[PDB]
Amino acid sequence: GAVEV
Amino acid sequence: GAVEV
Amino acid sequence: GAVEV
Amino acid sequence: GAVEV
Amino acid sequence: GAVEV
Amino acid sequence: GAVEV
Amino acid sequence: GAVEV
Amino acid sequence: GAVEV
Amino acid sequence: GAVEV
Amino acid sequence: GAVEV
Amino acid sequence: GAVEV
Amino acid sequence: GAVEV
Amino acid sequence: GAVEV
Amino acid sequence: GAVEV
Amino acid sequence: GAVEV
Amino acid sequence: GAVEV
Amino acid sequence: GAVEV
Amino acid sequence: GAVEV
Amino acid sequence: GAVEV
Amino acid sequence: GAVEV
Amino acid sequence: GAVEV
Amino acid sequence: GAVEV
Amino acid sequence: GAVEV
Amino acid sequence: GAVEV
Amino acid sequence: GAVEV
Amino acid sequence: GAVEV
Amino acid sequence: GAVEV
Amino acid sequence: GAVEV
Amino acid sequence: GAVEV
Amino acid sequence: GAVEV
Amino acid sequence: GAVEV
Amino acid sequence: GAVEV
Amino acid sequence: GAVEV
Amino acid sequence: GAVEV
Amino acid sequence: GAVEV
Amino acid sequence: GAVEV
Amino acid sequence: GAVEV
Amino acid sequence: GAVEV
Amino acid sequence: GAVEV
Amino acid sequence: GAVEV
Amino acid sequence: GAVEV
Amino acid sequence: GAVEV
Ligand SMILES: *C(=O)Cc1ccc(-c2ccc(-c3ccc(CC(*)=O)cc3)s2)cc1
Ligand SMILES: *C(=O)Cc1ccc(-c2ccc(-c3ccc(CC(*)=O)cc3)s2)cc1
Ligand SMILES: *C(=O)Cc1ccc(-c2ccc(-c3ccc(CC(*)=O)cc3)s2)cc1
Ligand SMILES: *C(=O)Cc1ccc(-c2ccc(-c3ccc(CC(*)=O)cc3)s2)cc1
Ligand SMILES: *C(=O)Cc1ccc(-c2ccc(-c3ccc(CC(*)=O)cc3)s2)cc1
Ligand SMILES: *C(=O)Cc1ccc(-c2ccc(-c3ccc(CC(*)=O)cc3)s2)cc1
Ligand SMILES: *C(=O)Cc1ccc(-c2ccc(-c3ccc(CC(*)=O)cc3)s2)cc1
Ligand SMILES: *C(=O)Cc1ccc(-c2ccc(-c3ccc(CC(*)=O)cc3)s2)cc1
Ligand SMILES: *C(=O)Cc1ccc(-c2ccc(-c3ccc(CC(*)=O)cc3)s2)cc1
Ligand SMILES: *C(=O)Cc1ccc(-c2ccc(-c3ccc(CC(*)=O)cc3)s2)cc1
Ligand SMILES: *C(=O)Cc1ccc(-c2ccc(-c3ccc(CC(*)=O)cc3)s2)cc1
Ligand SMILES: *C(=O)Cc1ccc(-c2ccc(-c3ccc(CC(*)=O)cc3)s2)cc1
Ligand SMILES: *C(=O)Cc1ccc(-c2ccc(-c3ccc(CC(*)=O)cc3)s2)cc1
Ligand SMILES: *C(=O)Cc1ccc(-c2ccc(-c3ccc(CC(*)=O)cc3)s2)cc1
Ligand SMILES: *C(=O)Cc1ccc(-c2ccc(-c3ccc(CC(*)=O)cc3)s2)cc1
Ligand SMILES: *C(=O)Cc1ccc(-c2ccc(-c3ccc(CC(*)=O)cc3)s2)cc1
Ligand SMILES: *C(=O)Cc1ccc(-c2ccc(-c3ccc(CC(*)=O)cc3)s2)cc1
Ligand SMILES: *C(=O)Cc1ccc(-c2ccc(-c3ccc(CC(*)=O)cc3)s2)cc1
Ligand SMILES: *C(=O)Cc1ccc(-c2ccc(-c3ccc(CC(*)=O)cc3)s2)cc1
Ligand SMILES: *C(=O)Cc1ccc(-c2ccc(-c3ccc(CC(*)=O)cc3)s2)cc1
Ligand SMILES: *C(=O)Cc1ccc(-c2ccc(-c3ccc(CC(*)=O)cc3)s2)cc1
Ligand SMILES: *C(=O)Cc1ccc(-c2ccc(-c3ccc(CC(*)=O)cc3)s2)cc1
Ligand SMILES: *C(=O)Cc1ccc(-c2ccc(-c3ccc(CC(*)=O)cc3)s2)cc1
Ligand SMILES: *C(=O)Cc1ccc(-c2ccc(-c3ccc(CC(*)=O)cc3)s2)cc1
Ligand SMILES: *C(=O)Cc1ccc(-c2ccc(-c3ccc(CC(*)=O)cc3)s2)cc1
Ligand SMILES: *C(=O)Cc1ccc(-c2ccc(-c3ccc(CC(*)=O)cc3)s2)cc1
Ligand SMILES: *C(=O)Cc1ccc(-c2ccc(-c3ccc(CC(*)=O)cc3)s2)cc1
Repeated sequence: GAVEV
Repeated sequence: GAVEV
Repeated sequence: GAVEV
Repeated sequence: GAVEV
Repeated sequence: GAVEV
Repeated sequence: GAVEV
Repeated sequence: GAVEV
Repeated sequence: GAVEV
Repeated sequence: GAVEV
Repeated sequence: GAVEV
Repeated sequence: GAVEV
Repeated sequence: GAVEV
Repeated sequence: GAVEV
Repeated sequence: GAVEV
Repeated sequence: GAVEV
Repeated sequence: GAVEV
Repeated sequence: GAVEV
Repeated sequence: GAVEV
Repeated sequence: GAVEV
Repeated sequence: GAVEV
Repeated sequence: GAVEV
Repeated sequence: GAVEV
Repeated sequence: GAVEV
Repeated sequence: GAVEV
Repeated sequence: GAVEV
Repeated sequence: GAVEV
Repeated sequence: GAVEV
Repeated sequence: GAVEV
Repeated sequence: GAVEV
Repeated sequence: GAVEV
Repeated sequence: GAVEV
Repeated sequence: GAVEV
Repeated sequence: GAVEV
Repeated sequence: GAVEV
Repeated sequence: GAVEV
Repeated sequence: GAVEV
Repeated sequence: GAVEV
Repeated sequence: GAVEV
Repeated sequence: GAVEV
Repeated sequence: GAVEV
Repeated sequence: GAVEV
Repeated sequence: GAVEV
């Protein structure tokens, strides 16, 4: 539950 | 979750 | 969740 | 959740 | 939730 | 979140 | 959130 | 939130 | 919130 | 998150 | 239920 | 997350 | 339920 | 439930 | 995560 | 999970 | 998991 | 549940 | 796991 | 559940 | 569950 | 017709 | 017709 | 028709 | 038609 | 439809 | 429809 | 659709 | 579809 | 449809 | 589809 | 469809 | 038609 | 599909 | 479809 | 499919 | 049609 | 399909 | 498929 | 059709 | 399909 | 398949 672009 | 399109 | 389109 | 279009 | 169009 | 199309 | 189209 | 079209 | 079109 | 198409 | 842009 | 197409 | 852009 | 871009 | 196509 | 498309 | 497409 | 690009 | 496509 | 690119 | 490129 | 966003 | 995003 | 993103 | 991303 | 995208 | 996008 | 572009 | 581009 | 993408 | 590009 | 991608 | 990514 | 490119 | 990719 | 490229 | 990635 | 890849 | 390249 | 990657 | 790869 | 390359 973590996407940092 | 983390969904990026 | 996190949804980005 | 978080929805971004 | 958070909806942004 | 759910996205239909 | 839900998005239909 | 829900968005229909 | 709901948005119909 | 789920994305349908 | 959080979207900050 | 799940993505259908 | 978190999207920060 | 986290997407930071 | 699962991706269908 | 983390889904990026 | 971590899915990147 | 982690993708950082 | 870690899936990269 | 970790992909860092 | 680890791919770093 | 079409839908944008 | 088409859908964008 | 088509879907983008 | 087609799907992109 | 014809899509010029 | 023809879409010029 | 038919685009005469 | 048919594009006359 | 014809897609010019 | 048929593209006359 | 013809896809020019 | 086709799917990209 | 048929591309006349 | 014909795909020009 | 048939590409006339 | 085809799938890319 | 014909794929030009 | 048939490519006329 | 084909699959790439 | 014919694949030109 | 048949490539006329
Ligand atoms: C009880 O109160 C303690 C406790 C511990 C953990 C949880 C969680 C439920 C779901 C979690 C989670 C969501 C997303 C992500 C990032 C993407 O996968 C990680 C973990 S933690 C609830 C209660
Ligand atoms: C009691 O407090 C223990 C507990 C732990 C976790 C949960 C959850 C229920 C649903 C969860 C969830 C929903 C969506 C997402 C977004 C993408 O995956 C993550 C986690 S955690 C309930 C009770
Ligand atoms: C009691 O307090 C334990 C508990 C823990 C979690 C929950 C949840 C119910 C629904 C949840 C949820 C909904 C949407 C999202 C957005 C994307 O996933 C995340 C989590 S948590 C209820 C009771
Ligand atoms: C009692 O207090 C425990 C508890 C915990 C959570 C809930 C929830 C019910 C609905 C929730 C929710 C709705 C929408 C969103 C937006 C996107 O997901 C998130 C969470 S939490 C009720 C009782
Ligand atoms: C009692 O107090 C425990 C409890 C907890 C949560 C709720 C909720 C009912 C509806 C909720 C909700 C509605 C809309 C949104 C917006 C997007 O999701 C979020 C949460 S919380 C009731 C009782
Ligand atoms: C009882 O009184 C304690 C309690 C705890 C939590 C809740 C909640 C219900 C819904 C919640 C929620 C809505 C939106 C978001 C952001 C987007 O998902 C997060 C949590 S908290 C009610 C009562
Ligand atoms: C009881 O009162 C304690 C408690 C704990 C947690 C909750 C929650 C329900 C839903 C939650 C949630 C919503 C959105 C997000 C971000 C996107 O997924 C995270 C968590 S917390 C309610 C009561
Ligand atoms: C009880 O009150 C303790 C407790 C612990 C955890 C939760 C949660 C439910 C859902 C959670 C969650 C939502 C989104 C994310 C980010 C994306 O996946 C992580 C965790 S925490 C509720 C109550
Ligand atoms: C009690 O607190 C122990 C516990 C631990 C974990 C959970 C979870 C339920 C759902 C989870 C989850 C949902 C979505 C994602 C996003 C991608 O995978 C990650 C994790 S954790 C509940 C209770
Ligand atoms: C109790 O607290 C022990 C425990 C440990 C782990 C879990 C989990 C349930 C679901 C998990 C998970 C979901 C999605 C992903 C994303 C990709 O894989 C990772 C992990 S952990 C529940 C209870
Ligand atoms: C109790 O705390 C011991 C324990 C240990 C591990 C787990 C897990 C459940 C699911 C796991 C997992 C899901 C997805 C991925 C992504 C790719 O593989 C990794 C690990 S760990 C539960 C309880
Ligand atoms: C109990 O509370 C202790 C405990 C220990 C470990 C876990 C985990 C469940 C799933 C985990 C996990 C998810 C993703 C990854 C990266 C990709 O595979 C590694 C581990 S840890 C829960 C509770
Ligand atoms: C109990 O709380 C101690 C404990 C120890 C280990 C775990 C794990 C479950 C899954 C793990 C894992 C996920 C991904 C990777 C990288 C790719 O394979 C390594 C390990 S650790 C949970 C609880
Ligand atoms: C029984 O199947 C009746 C039937 C047949 C075909 C259809 C169609 C719905 C949408 C179609 C379409 C839209 C756009 C394009 C390309 C753009 O011009 C091709 C086809 S055919 C509905 C009911
Ligand atoms: C039985 O299926 C009756 C029937 C057949 C076709 C349709 C259609 C609905 C929408 C159509 C369409 C819209 C746009 C385009 C491209 C733009 O000009 C092609 C087709 S056909 C409805 C009922
Ligand atoms: C029963 O299935 C007979 C039948 C056949 C085809 C259709 C069509 C639906 C949409 C069509 C279309 C619209 C536009 C264009 C070019 C763009 O302007 C091509 C095709 S044909 C309905 C019923
Ligand atoms: C029963 O299946 C008979 C039948 C055959 C074909 C169709 C069609 C649906 C959509 C068609 C189409 C639309 C546009 C174009 C070029 C673009 O403008 C080609 C084909 S044919 C319906 C019923
Ligand atoms: C029985 O199967 C009736 C039938 C046959 C065919 C279809 C179609 C729906 C959509 C079609 C289509 C759209 C676009 C294109 C390329 C763009 O022009 C080709 C075909 S055919 C529906 C019902
Ligand atoms: C029963 O299966 C008979 C049948 C055969 C073929 C079809 C078709 C559906 C879509 C078709 C198509 C649309 C566009 C193009 C070129 C692009 O514009 C080629 C083919 S044919 C339906 C029923
Ligand atoms: C029984 O199978 C009826 C039938 C036959 C064929 C189809 C089709 C649906 C979509 C088709 C298609 C779309 C695009 C293209 C290339 C682009 O023009 C080829 C075929 S055929 C539906 C029902
Ligand atoms: C029963 O299976 C008879 C049958 C045979 C073939 C088809 C077709 C579905 C899609 C077709 C197609 C569309 C476009 C093109 C070139 C591109 O525009 C070639 C083939 S044929 C349906 C039923
Ligand atoms: C029984 O099998 C009826 C039938 C036969 C064939 C099909 C097809 C669905 C999609 C097809 C297709 C699409 C694209 C291409 C290349 C691009 O033009 C070739 C074939 S045939 C459906 C039902
Ligand atoms: C029963 O199996 C009879 C039959 C035979 C062949 C087919 C076909 C499905 C798709 C076909 C196709 C589409 C496009 C092209 C060239 C590209 O445009 C070649 C073949 S034939 C369906 C039923
Ligand atoms: C019984 O098997 C009916 C049948 C026969 C053949 C098919 C096909 C589905 C897709 C096909 C195809 C697509 C593309 C290409 C190359 C590109 O043009 C060749 C074949 S044939 C479905 C049902
Ligand atoms: C029963 O098995 C009879 C039969 C035989 C062959 C087929 C075919 C499926 C796909 C075919 C094909 C499509 C395209 C091309 C050239 C490219 O455009 C060659 C072959 S034939 C279906 C049923
Ligand atoms: C019984 O077996 C019916 C049958 C026969 C053949 C097929 C086929 C599915 C896909 C085929 C194919 C696609 C591409 C190519 C080369 C490109 O043009 C050759 C064959 S044949 C399905 C059902
Ligand atoms: C029963 O087995 C009869 C039969 C025989 C052969 C086939 C075929 C499936 C795919 C074929 C094919 C497609 C394309 C090409 C050249 C490329 O475009 C050659 C062969 S034949 C199905 C059923």
